[PDB]
Amino acid sequence: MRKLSDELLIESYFKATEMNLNRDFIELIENEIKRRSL
Amino acid sequence: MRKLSDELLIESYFKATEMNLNRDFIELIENEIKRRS
Amino acid sequence: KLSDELLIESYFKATEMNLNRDFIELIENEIKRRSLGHI
Repeated sequence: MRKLSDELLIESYFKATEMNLNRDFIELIENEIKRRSL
Repeated sequence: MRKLSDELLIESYFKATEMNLNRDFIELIENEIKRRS
Repeated sequence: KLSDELLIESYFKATEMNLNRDFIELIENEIKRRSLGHI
């Protein structure tokens, strides 16, 4: 996930949530978004 | 649905069923999935 | 459209939920075509 473009990272966050994928997996995406922002 | 990529069909079915979309729209997706199998 | 990681998570979700077998075959077929058939 560190190698994803910002565009694909954010798109994956929305898609994961919309598809109701595993919540811990969704947390990993959130954590990558937070890492990039900090 | 015939020209949808398999990955857009996968995405569509999860989103449609999780979002409680029209059962007719879900049936269109379910029919195309079965057509492909 | 679906990242490798999203697709694999889709497989885990579909199998967990016991979704229709034709839907599981669709996901499996997309996994294989990406050379992730080793699951």
